[PDB]
Amino acid sequence: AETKNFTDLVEATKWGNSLIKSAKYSSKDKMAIYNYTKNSSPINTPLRSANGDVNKLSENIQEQVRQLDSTISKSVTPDSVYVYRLLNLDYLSSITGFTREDLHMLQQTNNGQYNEALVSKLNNLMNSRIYRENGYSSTQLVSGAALAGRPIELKLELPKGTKAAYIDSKELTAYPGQQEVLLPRGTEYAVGSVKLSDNKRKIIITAVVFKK
Ligand SMILES: NC(=O)c1ccc[n+]([C@@H]2O[C@H](COP(=O)([O-])OP(=O)(O)OC[C@H]3O[C@@H](n4cnc5c(N)ncnc54)[C@H](O)[C@@H]3O)[C@@H](O)[C@H]2O)c1
Repeated sequence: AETKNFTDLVEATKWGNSLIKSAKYSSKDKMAIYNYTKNSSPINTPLRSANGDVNKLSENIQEQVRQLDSTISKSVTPDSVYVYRLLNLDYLSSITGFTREDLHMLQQTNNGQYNEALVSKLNNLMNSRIYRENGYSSTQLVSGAALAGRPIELKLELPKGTKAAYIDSKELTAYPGQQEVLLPRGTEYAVGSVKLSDNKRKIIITAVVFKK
């Protein structure tokens, strides 16, 4: 079978539920997922501040991280699939070579459309490079199901069998309807390209995730 790319919410929900069923979540699993979706800053900020080094975190946070790591690893993708991580322009401050001025100019769109030259520069700066998200990665099975107004769309191809938690169920998330797929902390992805969306109103960063 070929890679999945969902545009229909019903099909996505059906596919996601299969992961939820295979997960066999306990009350402890449900609590970890829910609390993260509702208040994740206490966990991901310190993780980002010390790379993926859980050993530099306070005891309460290390326990919650080990717990959530364990919950997410309880299910894997049954098919190769694309998930979308919508991001703001601040994300680009982490890219080497893109100057403070490039961003300044980048925010100056032409009726919403982004500068093609600066996007090409991003492509040049990011292509074939492996990036790593130190916090957990909150994504959506269907692009636009959440925060659809954001500038950047990180299109991530997930290999079949990689750890991932589909959590769009009323008991798992404080924000139902975002078709959220939560990826392991430390997710690594090799950027294939950086281009303007079809309508040039978003910057699409396409990458392939390394099976986790
Ligand atoms: N972002 C999504 O696509 C998405 C999909 C699922 C659900 N929702 C919900 O949104 C809430 C928060 O999600 P979020 O995506 O804003 O969280 P986040 O942790 O990604 O927020 C960090 C913010 O800083 C920027 N950023 C992200 N990673 C960065 C990095 N490595 N370096 C520098 N800047 C970086 C982004 O522009 C982002 O707005 C959660 O409750 C989640 O369940 C979001």
